[PDB]
Formats: sequence, C-alpha cells, structure tokens
Amino acid sequence: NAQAEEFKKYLETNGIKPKQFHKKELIFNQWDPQEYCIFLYDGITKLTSISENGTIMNLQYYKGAFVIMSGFIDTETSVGYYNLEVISEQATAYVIKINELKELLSKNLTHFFYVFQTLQKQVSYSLAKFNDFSINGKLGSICGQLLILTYVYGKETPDGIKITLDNLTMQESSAVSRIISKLKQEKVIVYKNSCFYVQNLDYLKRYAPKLDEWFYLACPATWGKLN
Amino acid sequence: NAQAEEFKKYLETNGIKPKQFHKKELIFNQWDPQEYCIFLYDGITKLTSISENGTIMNLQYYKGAFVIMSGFIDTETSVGYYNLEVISEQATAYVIKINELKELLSKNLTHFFYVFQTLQKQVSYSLAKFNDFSINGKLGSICGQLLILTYVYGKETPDGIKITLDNLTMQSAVSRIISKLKQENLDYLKRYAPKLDEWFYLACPATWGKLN
Repeated sequence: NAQAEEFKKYLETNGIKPKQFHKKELIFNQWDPQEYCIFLYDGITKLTSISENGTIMNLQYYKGAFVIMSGFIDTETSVGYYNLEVISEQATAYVIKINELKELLSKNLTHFFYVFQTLQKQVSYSLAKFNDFSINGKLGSICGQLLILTYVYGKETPDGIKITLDNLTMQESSAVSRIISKLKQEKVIVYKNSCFYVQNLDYLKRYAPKLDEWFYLACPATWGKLN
Repeated sequence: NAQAEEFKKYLETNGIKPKQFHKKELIFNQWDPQEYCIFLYDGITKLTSISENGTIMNLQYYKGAFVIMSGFIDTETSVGYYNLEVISEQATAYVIKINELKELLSKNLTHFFYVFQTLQKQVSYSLAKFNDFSINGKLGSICGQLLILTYVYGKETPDGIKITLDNLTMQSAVSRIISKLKQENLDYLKRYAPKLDEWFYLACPATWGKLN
C-alpha cells in the first residue's frame, strides 16, 4: 500500500495519532453530533444502521486501508445516521474531524486525490455489484461476494485457493443454501478443514463479470496476482 | 442550486462551452478509451451497461445538476465501462476530459469540494436504499423510487401529490407489487423506504420540505 502509508504518515505528521479499538466498540455512533473522517488503516469494520424496532442492518464492511466519512465536506452536514462497529478483533484508525480533514486535503492535493479516488471506486463497486445481480440474479450476487473475498484473502495453494479468514466471520436463507450447495458439488468451491477453498475461480469470474473488471480497474495489483 | 451554477460559470470561464443533447443520444459509451467528466447541468439521464449478449440493463439515473465521471481523477484509468444515455426530451451537459478536470479542480478547491460531495451523496444514496431493500425486499426499493420522484417533482394540491412529468420519461412481480399496492398516501413510500427518506432530508433538505 503506497498511498495508504504516505497518508498515514501525513496524518501523524500533522499531529493526528492512531488509536486501537476492539470488538463491539463504536468508532463513531449514530448520535455523535460531530461529523468525522475515519482513516481505518488496518483491520476490518462494518457500517450499521438501527431501524425503528432496534433491528441492526449490516450495510457495508470495510477493510483497511480505507476512508469513511459521516459528513459532507462542502456543507459539513451529516451524510446519515450510521454507526461504525469494529468486526475485527481490534483495529486502528485515525479519527479526524470533518473540518480539519477539509483543511489538510486543501493543503496537499495528492492526498486529496487519494480520498477522492477511494470514494470513486466505492461508487463503481455498487454499480458493478448491482450489474451482476441484475444479470445472473442471486447466483451472480453470491458469486460476486465469493469473488471479492477470494481476491483479498485468496492464497494460491496447490489444492485450491486457501482463503485467509476466520471460520465463521467468513460466512457471516434457503436460496443462499440452494446456490452454495451446487457450488460445493461442482468443485468450484470446497468446504475443507472448516475453511472455504476455491478450485475454479473462473466460474465465479464469468457469473460476476463486471465486479471482476471492477477489481482489475480499481485494484489491478490484487487482481493480477490471482490471474 | 448555487454550487452547481457557480461550477458552470467556473467551467465556461475556462473555455468549456455547453453541449445540448436530444433524447436517446449517448454522452459517452463504454468502449470509449477516453474518460470524461460530465457536468450534466440540465436534463435527466441514465447510466446503462449492455451485456456481451446485447442485453442492456440500466444501473442508475442522474438528474442535473450533477457530476458523472468515467475515470479516476489522477491515475486516469476507467472506473468502469458504461454508457450515459439521455432520457429527457433534451439535455444540456458540459463534457470535460478528466486530465483537464484534474488541473481545474486542483486550482479551485471550493469546486473540488463540490464534485467531492456529489460522489459521496450517491454513496450514502446506495447505502440508504440497500437498507430499505434489506428490510423490505423489492417493496422498499420501488417505494424508494416513488418518494424520491415525488419529492423532486411533487407540488401539493387539494386532490393529492402529483408529479408534472409527461408519460415519456415515465417509462412481472414488479408490476405485481405495483398493483398489490395499487390495491390499498405519501406515508407508505416513507413507510418501507425510511433511510432513503432520511438520505433525502440530509442531502436535499430544502426540497424535501415540500410536503413537510
């Protein structure tokens, strides 16, 4: 991670020190009146939303390095009523306020483009997942999920692809079951050592094609080593 | 919108003149190796992707004023191969090559912040309707589609809420629910699309206060 390091040392260079959090903690919650910019350097987290009857809705999961925002940079008003719960055991993130962030980026444009581009590939990511889901239904939706996980955690193994991930945070309803059952049988995936494998990544590629290109276009480094 | 019309004057002050398009035209297509930055100033449009077998699916709609960009700001590589079609009778948009946009925004950070906002508005947008989908399946989605349409074109009257858009731009189980809910009220679209209604109250507060 080239840009992530320089951005990490640029925040520290300007006095913004890191801070570790662990499970169930709220880096920021739905009721914090302050708008933040959280540069989750290392770890995994999830953006959640509390509906009327207290039901938690897991909306998106983030893996460092990544940037999350709760306020609009131009108006400095909240983007929504969300919370950022850490799902990894413990992770570190630089919590900078929206107004300070608007000052540091205005001073250095290279870091401005970094945060600008990270949001660009978040927009296209949704367009690509919605595209595959609209082509191949739940099959393409599930294949896109399996495709991105095997790019970020896939280890090239003599026996399949050893996805590096905890056992049940990996698969963190019957329709899903019907699809994964076929995948188990047709050798495309395998459930060995209580850990997912992947022996025909090409199957996932062609049923989630436009998420596969999104990985090539947005992360050609992580996409080119498994191809 | 003042941030938009100020962006316009900033663009054409730097020698970027508007271009008018008539419906069914493409402001850019998916095979164009050049990445643009489209400042749709006026008119409504649609972002489409045609699959390799020819089937065309629509992924998003953008109404002006708004920014749509085909490539990353610095690397200048494509963010995804799509086609931006015009669905309005006619539309006006300032087309810009993204390497030219890099130098303009880098030299004016107030308009850098503006386009920065436009893309994080559509991020929270998708997050909001995903919530409404994960709670109310397709009903929360189609409901989300109707309330945003009502809030952007809805003028209150004694008869009820209405949108002044000809059947032109108007155009399975989808119509099944349309009818199952044609069988029984702005409060219903807000009922099963609450986050999208929340998103609209924060990203577009002034215009969301129309029926509120």
